Amino acid sequence: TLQLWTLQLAPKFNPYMDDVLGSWDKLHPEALVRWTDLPWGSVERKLLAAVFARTAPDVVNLNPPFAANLASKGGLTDLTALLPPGAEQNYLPSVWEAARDPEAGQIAIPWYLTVRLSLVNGDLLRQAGLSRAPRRWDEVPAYARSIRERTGRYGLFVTVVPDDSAELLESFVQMGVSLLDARQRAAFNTPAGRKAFAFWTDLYREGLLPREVVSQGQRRAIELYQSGELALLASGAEFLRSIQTNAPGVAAVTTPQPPLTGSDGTANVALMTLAVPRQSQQAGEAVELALFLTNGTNQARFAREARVLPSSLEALSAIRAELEVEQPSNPAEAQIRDARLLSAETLNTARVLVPATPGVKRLQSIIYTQLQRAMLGQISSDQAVLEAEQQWNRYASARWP
Ligand SMILES: [Zn+2]
Ligand SMILES: [Zn+2]
Repeated sequence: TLQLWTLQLAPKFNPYMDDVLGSWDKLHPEALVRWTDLPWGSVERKLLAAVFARTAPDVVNLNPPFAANLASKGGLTDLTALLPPGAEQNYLPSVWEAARDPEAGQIAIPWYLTVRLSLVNGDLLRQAGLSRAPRRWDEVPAYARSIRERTGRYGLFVTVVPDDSAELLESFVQMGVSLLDARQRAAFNTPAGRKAFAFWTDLYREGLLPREVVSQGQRRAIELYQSGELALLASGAEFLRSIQTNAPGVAAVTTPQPPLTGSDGTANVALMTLAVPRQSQQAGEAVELALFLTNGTNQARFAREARVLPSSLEALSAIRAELEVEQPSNPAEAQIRDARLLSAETLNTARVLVPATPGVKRLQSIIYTQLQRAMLGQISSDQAVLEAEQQWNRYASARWP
């Protein structure tokens, strides 16, 4: 009677669903969960089948910028009225607020989150003559020079594909660029924004970035790092554990380090939420399922198995204490432990730089497109800024007259 969709969920996290949905099913025999999985490659296939059956999920996972986009078309329920009293106080406030669309309300409930680190290939680093690894975007151009010229490998990968990861968009925010103002108008036509556009335009033209950044998404950065062809990757403990079995030695060479952060030192948080579509006649039961999946006990389980961080304050403090007591023996276990502590301790100064803001996902595709043209030599960086501003304000003028 309850439809649960997990969108683009790694198949490694599958045995957990059977363990939690097992708990829910014995706890609620009269409201069993029909789990539908939509991993990469079968998303279009599955969604379209659901369109042709006029069926929708009661609970589904989304990232904040994506939820706000779907909330703009009236597809998500505002949960503030369906929540029991005291629920919001179980979650990290900064994270709970990030799942709040300023124009639609609480459209989702926080689930797990990940503070991605800088996984540094210490081998390529020494091949280039370096001892430290960069920690502020200012230090990146020179680092990218050393790696590329003195070792023939690329120093970093950040996609510029309009519809993929926002890591690049996040870097703008870290470098002090404000994307939208109060009236939902463009706010990046500023000295800080022109520096950001040029920063990436220059890195690509200079040849210090892989040519594929404009044609392939962040999944190629993971392929390149596994191949020993990338010096730095933005990820964390769970991926690091996959390397220890797939392509080890690249793991024996990797060391987790604090993430590339702006001059204000705030790293990024990647938030996964749960939302309840408005076309649901069990919205109250759906919210009960979402609050169950995201309670302290289940979050603490998941944070361990998936090596992520929970949004529950209770589970968070439990994970921390479970790490401060951890005393590993293998140097691999200490590598994984070192990464989870880094993300945990970095969480204090970390924020969701791209929250559930309406139009921001659309703005991302506008910025990446004109940025592509800039780094491909068609236009300038200062010209890409203006063209992106004009093109966005043209849209905002009709969406928010
Ligand atoms: Zn509200
Ligand atoms: Zn991607």
